[PDB]
Amino acid sequence: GIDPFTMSDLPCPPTNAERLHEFHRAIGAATPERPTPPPPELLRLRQTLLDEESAEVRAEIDHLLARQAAGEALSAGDLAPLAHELADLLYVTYGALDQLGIDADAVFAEVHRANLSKASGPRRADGKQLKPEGWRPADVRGVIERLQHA
Amino acid sequence: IDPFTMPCPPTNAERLHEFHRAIGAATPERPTPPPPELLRLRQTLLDEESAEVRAEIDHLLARQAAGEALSAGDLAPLAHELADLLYVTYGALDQLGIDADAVFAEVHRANLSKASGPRRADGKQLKPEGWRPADVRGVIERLQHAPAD
Ligand SMILES: [Mn+2]
Ligand SMILES: [Mn+2]
Ligand SMILES: [Mn+2]
Repeated sequence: GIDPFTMSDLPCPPTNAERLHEFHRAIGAATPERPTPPPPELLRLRQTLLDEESAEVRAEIDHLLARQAAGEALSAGDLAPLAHELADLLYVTYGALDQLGIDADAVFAEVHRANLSKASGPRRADGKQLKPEGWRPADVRGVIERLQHA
Repeated sequence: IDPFTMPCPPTNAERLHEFHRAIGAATPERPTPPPPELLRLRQTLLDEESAEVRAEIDHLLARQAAGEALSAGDLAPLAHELADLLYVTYGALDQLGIDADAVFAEVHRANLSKASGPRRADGKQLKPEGWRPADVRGVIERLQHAPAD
């Protein structure tokens, strides 16, 4: 029940995943709330966008590396194109999850849990990260199942 | 400053900063030119996860080509790999000291603005009058001179 005294501006920004949902509504493509098997044309589209942005990211990394090989000292400002493309890559990665009706935050949270837990393990003498006692793998199947009934 | 003096939920970019603390990795608060070894490592990780995503998409398409209806659970391996790709993509921005949420906000702004334009007869999105591209160089500069953490 909201009222004349209510604050409408939320005190926390939408997530990047929430931004994609808003973007898809804007382009007239309002996407599902729950995991939804896609037609093949949607899967081809998503793969095309990933390949495009991944190719742009690789070109910016290559360009920075070529300049370092030539003896150049990079500046913070030199990173803008790489930063821009890494963000474009997040955009189309989130974009794919959103078009699948899969909440990207819920899946990321489960991956993160497993990765963070693995980070609490010891290192092998050569530096390789080992798993700690009690380690449990990411259960993304369980996450997709929950999302279908939440 | 008193006992009355007394906090938003963590974002995925913030999860990477936490992870990098936990593995003891390079993760400056502000944008920082990386050594070449770091750039080669981030590229390898992107290549690995994007290869894994491509394999899951190819598997789904092959099953659809055979006449199969996919289930929601069939999407679990693809979703897992897309999230792994987010992890190493945010990972790269974090190791660069660049606030991924700040850069993304700016890209979102330009993309959402473009979305408001008309479409060509063939469906191609056009820009509206007054559209402004993403100014990431402006974001980076702001991050260099923002107040301290
Ligand atoms: Mn791009
Ligand atoms: Mn993976
Ligand atoms: Mn920051």
